[PDB]
Amino acid sequence: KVFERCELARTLKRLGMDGYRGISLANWMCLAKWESGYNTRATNYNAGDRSTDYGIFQINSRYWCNDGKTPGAVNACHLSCSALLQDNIADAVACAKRVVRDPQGIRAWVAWRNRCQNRDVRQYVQGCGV
Repeated sequence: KVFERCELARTLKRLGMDGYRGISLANWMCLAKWESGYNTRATNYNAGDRSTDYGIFQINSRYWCNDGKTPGAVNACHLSCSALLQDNIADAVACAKRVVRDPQGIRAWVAWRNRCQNRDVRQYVQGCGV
């Protein structure tokens, strides 16, 4: 499913993402926007290293979920990468919380550095009641 902006913001808030390890809801929103356009079903294959990015946060198979076909990979979220393509994003949010428990936090995603870091991200949550 492709979330509407404010619908997603409220969905993430209910799931405990607001301020999780220091990360505001607007930063999570900016991440989802630029990674996937708020799209849970998106996959993107990285020909360079044979990994794939999954779902609304485009979480990578090399480190975070198992898809069986990424060489040398581990599965730190202990999930099939299939779980990251559901309309319900509970598992994707649990896995995003796992990513940012590591030292880099939200810097783990390069698109966040490019598109969100050091920017005014208030617009992503404007009017959403969050």
